[PDB]
Amino acid sequence: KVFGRCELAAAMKRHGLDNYRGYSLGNWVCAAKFESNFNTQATNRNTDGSTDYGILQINSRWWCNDGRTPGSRNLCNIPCSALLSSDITASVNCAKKIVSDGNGMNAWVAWRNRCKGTDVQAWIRGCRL
Ligand SMILES: [Pt+2]
Ligand SMILES: [Pt+2]
Repeated sequence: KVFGRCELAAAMKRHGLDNYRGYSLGNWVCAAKFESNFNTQATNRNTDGSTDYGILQINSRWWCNDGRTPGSRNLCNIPCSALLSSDITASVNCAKKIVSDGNGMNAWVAWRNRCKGTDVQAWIRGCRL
């Protein structure tokens, strides 16, 4: 599923990402935009052999098992294909663990390089929330 901007802000808010560990909703929507273009089906291969899955591009190196990432962890204890559903629950619930692990949103390379330090509130402008 490809979400609209405000549609995803609302889903993220419902699942408790609004200011989760101090990251305003605009951060999360910005991260989604530049990670997946709001596409729950997005998958991308990393140079190390791991793959990033779903709307927040969660990596099989650490967070999920995709059957083909040797010597990796599965810290959200899920198959990586769970992160590709049209329901974002699994991605959100795993993102909560990732962002709580000491590195905050810096775990998302697109967030660091394209959202961090920017006027992220623009990402939720005009949405009924
Ligand atoms: Pt939902
Ligand atoms: Pt939830």
